Amino acid sequence: ARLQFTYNHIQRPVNDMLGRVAIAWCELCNHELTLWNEARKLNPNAIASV
Amino acid sequence: ARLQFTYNHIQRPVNDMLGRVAIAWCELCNHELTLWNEARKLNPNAIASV
Ligand SMILES: *[C@@H]1O[C@H](CO)[C@@H](O[C@@H]2O[C@H](CO)[C@@H](O)[C@H](O)[C@H]2NC(C)=O)[C@H](O)[C@H]1NC(C)=O
Ligand SMILES: *[C@@H]1O[C@H](CO)[C@@H](O[C@@H]2O[C@H](CO)[C@@H](O)[C@H](O)[C@H]2NC(C)=O)[C@H](O)[C@H]1NC(C)=O
Repeated sequence: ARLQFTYNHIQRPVNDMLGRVAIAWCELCNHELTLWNEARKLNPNAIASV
Repeated sequence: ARLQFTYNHIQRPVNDMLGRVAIAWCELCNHELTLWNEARKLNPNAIASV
């Protein structure tokens, strides 16, 4: 709990590694939400039921 | 083949593990089938061709 962010040489690789993961999830969400929000415009009964 | 489902303490963790995998696949299929079925309603020639 004390030793976590105190080592720049350990944390620098991690910020880049996890930062890329966070960005990947954002790109998937924007892609999926766009398709889902267009489908609900056409058939809200099916999308709501699912 | 004789031992498989005989040890409850081994099988209980497995049912809880694989049950989640099966549920995850069901959720993906319902999501994908719904989008695919709406696209098919709009352009059957493209969806059938692929
Ligand atoms: C990352 O988190 C650490 C805490 O783990 C932050 O470091 C503290 O910063 C304050 C303000 O200068 C100091 O008073 C503390 O002594 C620091 N704590 C330790 C354990 O070093 C740090 O500011 C954060 N980094 C960024 C860029 O936000
Ligand atoms: C899970 O599979 C096992 C078989 O591996 C089932 O256990 C058998 O149950 C019948 C009915 O009580 C017994 O006659 C057998 O002797 C049992 N076999 C063994 C090797 O123990 C079990 O019934 C299945 N689980 C469920 C929910 O029914």
